[PDB]
Amino acid sequence: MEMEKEFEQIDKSGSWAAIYQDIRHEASDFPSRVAKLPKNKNRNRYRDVSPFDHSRIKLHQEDNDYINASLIKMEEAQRSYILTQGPLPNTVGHFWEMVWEQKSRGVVMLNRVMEKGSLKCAQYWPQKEEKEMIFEDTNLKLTLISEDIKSYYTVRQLELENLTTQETREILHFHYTTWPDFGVPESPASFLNFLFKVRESGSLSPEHGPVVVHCSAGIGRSGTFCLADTCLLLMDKRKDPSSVDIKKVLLEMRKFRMGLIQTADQLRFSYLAVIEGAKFIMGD
Repeated sequence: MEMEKEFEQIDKSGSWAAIYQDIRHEASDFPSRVAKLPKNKNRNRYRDVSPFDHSRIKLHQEDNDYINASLIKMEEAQRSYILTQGPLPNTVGHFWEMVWEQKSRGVVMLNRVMEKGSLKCAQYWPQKEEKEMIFEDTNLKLTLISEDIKSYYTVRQLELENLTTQETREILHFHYTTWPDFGVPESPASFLNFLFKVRESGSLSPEHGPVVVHCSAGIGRSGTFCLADTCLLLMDKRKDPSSVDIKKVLLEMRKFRMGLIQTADQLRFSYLAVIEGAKFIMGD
């Protein structure tokens, strides 16, 4: 069923909450034993959001290899993503260790540091060129190289140095700055423009490690970003684009990280974004 007609049907019958609960009921359940060990309690921002054991990213250190981060591997689309929580004051070093070890080229951030009067993640990158950051626990240095502030997003060039070997890599930071504190955007236009800026950067190409994408918990806004990107790529790749079923793609992604798409409003917005984005993919 063409998702645009599926969309109108759900919209007129006002059944988004019912569709979304069906997804919650059918979603995979896998163990998250490492995330729940007592030693890792202060490495999780939210008690109820954990990576599955089978897909968790492991830090390359014998000490404690745990970070709240998951590898989402989309086989048909040939896209991979790492979805993670916003870093905590005590996990900023782990975050940049993961970027280094997984060979990522881009980081996508979908939240502001403060929302609704509370901190939603640590200030984990430098705000001035001349004030670099050193992470002593993981032996990394991070420098702001350039910053381009736009109306709906900011792009930064960062340099990450492994102080142990003195290799350096350029990391691109894509920061969507205008998602509202409550609810979802009224139009998907600025979110789609942002998605295509990330694509155009080369950060998603298979020559690099997986892009790292985060919000506060790493499941809601972050889920919307990867769901829209994967659905649009499949519509480009297949004989028959109308065969792409957004609910089936979402359940496949939920095999790799729990709770992706947190509300029925986020589900509806994901449909809207894919429908409007198709009117570029399909040669409109």
